[PDB]
Amino acid sequence: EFTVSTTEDLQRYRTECVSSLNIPADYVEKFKKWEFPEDDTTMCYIKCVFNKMQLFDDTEGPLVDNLVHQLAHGRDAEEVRTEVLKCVDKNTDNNACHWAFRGFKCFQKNNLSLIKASIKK
Repeated sequence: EFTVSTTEDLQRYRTECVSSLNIPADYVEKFKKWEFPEDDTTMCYIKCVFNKMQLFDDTEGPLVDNLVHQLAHGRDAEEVRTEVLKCVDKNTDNNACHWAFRGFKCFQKNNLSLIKASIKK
């Protein structure tokens, strides 16, 4: 049961993660603008959202198949997969928040986005 997350899913997951992690209001407003400071509050927020999107498991780490489904946005699955796998590492400091964010950073660096406009004809 993997389905891709939309904008609406992300807004929901954001609300859930904000409240469950008691995110201060300064951060909330940044996260609504998709602005992510590299600090521990943000790293657990990102883990939390990825968990809910089924992109990240705290034990297994980044979930490649689901990430490929989410991040392809119509692109060649095989090519998106090889890029994703370059972003996948091990839980070196045993901190799943740090682990999720590291993946996030690599994705953004490689221009893989969770959400992308879709044109349909």
